[PDB]
Amino acid sequence: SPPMNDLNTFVKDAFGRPYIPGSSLKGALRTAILNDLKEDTKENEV
RNA sequence: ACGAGAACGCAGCACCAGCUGUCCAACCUGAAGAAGA
Repeated sequence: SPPMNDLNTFVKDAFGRPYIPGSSLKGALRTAILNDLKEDTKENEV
């Protein structure tokens, strides 16, 4: 009951195929492996 | 009316022949197009 004012399209490559882009799964895995601390983020060799 | 007069230290001759400004080296490292209530 709020109309279709805006539509956020899924990310696609040049040919129009949908695909999960880079760094998406990387962040989804960082949000798990980074369970210890918020400090070691960039220099973290993990 | 001078130990003097006359007399080019001159002629020909390529500073030239051979020789890679070359060898080794990732423009690389980390990053959720995402979240109120």
